[PDB]
Amino acid sequence: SAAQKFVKQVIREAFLQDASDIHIEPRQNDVQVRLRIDGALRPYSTLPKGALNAVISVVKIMGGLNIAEKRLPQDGRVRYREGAIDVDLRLSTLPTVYGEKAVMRLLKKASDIPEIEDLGFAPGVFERFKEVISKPYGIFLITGPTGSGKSFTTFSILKRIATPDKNTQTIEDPVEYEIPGINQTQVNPQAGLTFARALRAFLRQDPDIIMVGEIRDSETAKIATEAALTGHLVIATLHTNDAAQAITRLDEMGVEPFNISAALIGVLSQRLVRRVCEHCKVEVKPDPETLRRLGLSEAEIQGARLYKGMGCERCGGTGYKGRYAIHELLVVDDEIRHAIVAGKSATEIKEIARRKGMKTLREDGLYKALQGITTLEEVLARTI
Amino acid sequence: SAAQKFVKQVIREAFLQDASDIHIEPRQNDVQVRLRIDGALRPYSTLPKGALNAVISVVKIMGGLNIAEKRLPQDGRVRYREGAIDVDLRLSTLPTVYGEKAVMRLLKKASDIPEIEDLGFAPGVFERFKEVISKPYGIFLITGPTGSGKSFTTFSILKRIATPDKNTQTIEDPVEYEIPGINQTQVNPQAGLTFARALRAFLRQDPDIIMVGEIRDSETAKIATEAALTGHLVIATLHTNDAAQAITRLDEMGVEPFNISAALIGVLSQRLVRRVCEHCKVEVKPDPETLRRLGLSEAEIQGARLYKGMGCERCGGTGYKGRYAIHELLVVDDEIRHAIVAGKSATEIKEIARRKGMKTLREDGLYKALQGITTLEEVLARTI
Amino acid sequence: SAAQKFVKQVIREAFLQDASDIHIEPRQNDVQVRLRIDGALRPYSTLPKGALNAVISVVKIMGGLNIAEKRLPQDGRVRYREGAIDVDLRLSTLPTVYGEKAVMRLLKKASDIPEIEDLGFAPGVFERFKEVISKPYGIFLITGPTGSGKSFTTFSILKRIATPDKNTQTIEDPVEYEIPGINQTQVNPQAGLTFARALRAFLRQDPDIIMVGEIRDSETAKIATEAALTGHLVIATLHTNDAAQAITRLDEMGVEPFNISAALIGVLSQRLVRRVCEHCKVEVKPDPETLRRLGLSEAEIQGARLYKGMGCERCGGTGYKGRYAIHELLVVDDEIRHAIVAGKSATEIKEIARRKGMKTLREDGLYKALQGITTLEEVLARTIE
Amino acid sequence: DPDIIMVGEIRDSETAKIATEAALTGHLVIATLHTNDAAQAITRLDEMGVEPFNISAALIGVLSQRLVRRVCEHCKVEVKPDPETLRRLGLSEAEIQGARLYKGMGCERCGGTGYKGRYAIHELLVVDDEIRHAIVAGKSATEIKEIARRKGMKTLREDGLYKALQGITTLEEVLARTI
Repeated sequence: SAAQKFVKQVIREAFLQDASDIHIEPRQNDVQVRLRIDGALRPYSTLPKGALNAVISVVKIMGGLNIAEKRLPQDGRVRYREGAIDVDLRLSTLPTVYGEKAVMRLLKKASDIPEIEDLGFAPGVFERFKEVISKPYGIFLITGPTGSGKSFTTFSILKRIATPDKNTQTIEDPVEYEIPGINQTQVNPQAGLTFARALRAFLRQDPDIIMVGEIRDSETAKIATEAALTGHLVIATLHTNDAAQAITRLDEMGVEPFNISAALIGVLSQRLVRRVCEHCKVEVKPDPETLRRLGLSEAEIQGARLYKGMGCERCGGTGYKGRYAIHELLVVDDEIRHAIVAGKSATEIKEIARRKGMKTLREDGLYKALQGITTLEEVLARTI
Repeated sequence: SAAQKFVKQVIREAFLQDASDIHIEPRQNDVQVRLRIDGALRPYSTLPKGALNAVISVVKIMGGLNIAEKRLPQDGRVRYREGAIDVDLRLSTLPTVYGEKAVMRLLKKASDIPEIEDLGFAPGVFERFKEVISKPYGIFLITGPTGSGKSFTTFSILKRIATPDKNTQTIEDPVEYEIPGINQTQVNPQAGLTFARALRAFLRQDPDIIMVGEIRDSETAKIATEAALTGHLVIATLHTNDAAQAITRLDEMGVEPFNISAALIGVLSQRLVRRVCEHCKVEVKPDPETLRRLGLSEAEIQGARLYKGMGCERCGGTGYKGRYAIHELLVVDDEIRHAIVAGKSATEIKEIARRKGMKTLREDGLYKALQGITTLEEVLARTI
Repeated sequence: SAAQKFVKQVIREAFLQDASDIHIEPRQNDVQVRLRIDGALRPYSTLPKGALNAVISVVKIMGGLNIAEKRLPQDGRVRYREGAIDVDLRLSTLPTVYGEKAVMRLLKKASDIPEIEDLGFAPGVFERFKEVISKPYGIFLITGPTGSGKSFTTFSILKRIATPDKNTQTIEDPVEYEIPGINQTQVNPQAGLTFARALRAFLRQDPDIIMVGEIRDSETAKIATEAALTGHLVIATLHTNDAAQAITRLDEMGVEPFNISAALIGVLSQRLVRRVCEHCKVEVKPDPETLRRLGLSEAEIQGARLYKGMGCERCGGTGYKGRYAIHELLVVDDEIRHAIVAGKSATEIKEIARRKGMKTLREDGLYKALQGITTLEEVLARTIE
Repeated sequence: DPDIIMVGEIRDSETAKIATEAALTGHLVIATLHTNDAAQAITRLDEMGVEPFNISAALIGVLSQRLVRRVCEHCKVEVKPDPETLRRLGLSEAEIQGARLYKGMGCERCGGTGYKGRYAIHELLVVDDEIRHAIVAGKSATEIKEIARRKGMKTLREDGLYKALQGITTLEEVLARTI
């Protein structure tokens, strides 16, 4: 039963190695253990096959799960105590043929969230970001997958808006960060505690500020928007292919455009692209046609270079140390506010914003590759 | 558990400041106790995080909830009418990164009862209000905020029809919205006297007029409606914010649609949207697609301009000049009674009245926005 | 021993003949013994009811089932080895008037899983296929009728990404495709662990890759793809007679159409037609009744050729041997994603998809039959007509 | 691991529910359905309380041969079918209008019944995607049968009535078979 302690080491190290998640998972003889370093699970160690049930006992005990329910999966709130952690970690266990799988999404701290600028918001792009989060109320749409960086933006906004004078309350599946000035709540749509339910719970906590981990049901958008419309500042996320689509998407989702318009101040498209570690960065030259389409033109193409995440100790072995986000910012002026209610397509909205000086995910991903931040490997893999 | 010391310094100040809520915040080392006042927080007292947990149990105690269960969210409400303390507390807890937030929402002092014309309903609504009360039987259902809408306005209906010569009674817990000429009941769910039980007497006593302060039981919803079936004037408060919603909800309560449909004669709503300066107004597009999606009369879809303040020494500071009363009257005819059974949507059931000139919150609101008094955004903020 | 020889040798042959499952099907003297060859049971042997008791008991003894109870249903799991075989088995029984029935499922190991390059794509579409499944997140939807070979395709991609280094996680019933080091969840619906409960846990179990070996539970489809909708890499097994239809099927399974337009990277509708056994692959046909029903291209009619499963023993007496998957690949580009975000039907998606290169399921089969793998007759059976 | 699944008698809700689950994973659930009409057999799972997700994934088609008293062909009495009877039934036009009933008057080939023993009325319902929607929606036996029936497809009602309308059976009997 060695993992009664080993797991705690996994959990501890997941924080120390800058992982977002803790995983202890079995093999035929031993158990594969990984930390989600810079967004990807890495081979931390292994532990004895039988020890996997000890692992389970650790993760179940710390979060109050029925220690005996190794027959079906359960989840909870880990009052986790080891090293750097004094965190309600986001616990789950699941029975597997070689012993039950043990997981804790890390409940990271405010210090683990890159700023609303740091993520890579180009001057004009950032100005628009600020226009939105500086309002006393309204909605900010952010969009992409887990690993889109939307979490970083969303909770970096909290770092920039969740103050002592604002009742910040978040809605997250599960809570990813531990931030001051805020009451950050754990959400589970599979249990019926969807973001729509959590949004009602949120409003009953009488907030000034809201963060929403995912807009999925029409209601998650609509009630996050209601919060804005009850005088709150609302920051919320979707999974679309652009900023423009976040508006189009809320219309596609049946989120009444008049509520989108009532609150919407602006929209951020977002994607993480892995960031090349300076201890492994390798210069390579990109293709002119790809580059034309990505927004370079001839002179930049002649001098264009990409930087590859070749691999080093300082990148967790991923080739990249951390990730940066690709950013596209739309401000809802009246041409756009019209576009919201008119049900305009993502192309229509994006092109208006580009006319106004907005850079797209495609142009930004590229620029970051050219800059020495990433490569048109990761960019392309993680962009539109 | 004191804990309560900090909370109590706050129930003192929060009630004294006419706060919207008392916030026991599950923070990193501590617990903030904050005051949401005039729409936003200011901090007042601080507990240790150990005391957070103590308070989570305290508010669960006040509602008779499972106080031992410090990890899972629960709710209810309590009659906090102890002199200086004269606001009900909405009980809610919600689990975060450091334990549940403990909430004592201030269920704002009744602010008693308006004489319904006082609402400032557009003429096509008010005169029809008068028309609805000219047929004093069945259900006259009203929505809106505690202290500025719920029983505030359903009792306004009573004030206009429930004369001393009518057997009129209400159900409240505690009684706050008071009308001379009328009986007002305190519900004692603790005794087993839930609002359903209170209603069982209202039905059994054969009144001319029945009032439900909060339709808060399957049996409450059912009984109020059963009484209405026979023609009792069952005026009732439905703790939601829109007449259109109120028209179909009792079916969700398990109430037979026979009695619901047979019962209704009209449903009202009211809102506080924020006004603008007018003098220092900012032209904002009354976008017709917004307005069309809303289902507004063309008089408002096309016949319009919105105005926003600049935030603005004549507003403020959100760009709006204080609270603006917006109203609705969904007059119920035979076709509406068919719609109740059908379960027509809030937009549709609302749209029907709007197209008759009966300005709904959505029209009376948006109308007022479209007239340049407020913005469609603030009205949509509330006419969601 | 007589009991060991039947079980060990039928199992050894079950795998050699490409069965998916071994069946001992009770009869009043004699029990039909069949192998689920190419997706359907075939005459391996027969067995006496005396052997139902001895052999069904062996299945039960192996499985961990109750060897006496002719009045209750059963299920379990073992590891099996003899001759050329070292592959796990799923064991189950059900009381029968003839003596209790038994099945031993061939729980193919990871070493039995094909590559992404074995999915039959022509150069253009293959390069795109590769580009699609090589992505770090999103769903690659693998679809088709029961008897489609979906677990190979499903696991060929899992395998691509199934390194113990990464948190690869898949739901099995019971576990078969090991590679240890990747999570191999074993459902237990009696406890509450259905495939949906399992995936519910997969989301809560935050692996890098979410896989469903068999979506028997429609909620499993919802959740597996939900994992993609949320940003995980997803590979999963779902019914479809048209890849465009598969996209619509995701919408029908509760997978949000809106997030699908971002999360779906590719769709593949498959089906098995029986391979003409390589040991008796006689050049015959294409047949005019078959051609008429199918709509075969002249390129395929007058150049490409069919074969007849004349008879080769390891075919179970039919002449057909080996599952032949057909691969209708739909690359999910902007037209498809728009059709998806718009919530479009199989027809609407298919038509834009067709214009964008979606050779259909029926057509891919026609081509492949004539490439000398199967018979168009089999192509008829699994599609039209 | 069925290719083909059978129920000797689907006698209850757990059985209907599970039989339908049994079909869901792609197996041919052939079954004794406690019914007298093929289209009725299709709708029935909803009626049984079968969880509808199983119903949607399960149904492919229905077989009938329900017997009618066979008209005594050799003393068959001309009876006009009512073409409205036939239309209302939903038959394929020719089998409405050119159609003619008979009834036996009693005979050396039927005795005091008017019918020459019995006739098995034919039917094949086929559940395509539109029928799938109809089943889940709770559509009637007449509607499901009427649809499958087109293109001259025989049903307990169309074949039945069709043969009734030749003088093999009486529309009456057929209608009793397909009410």
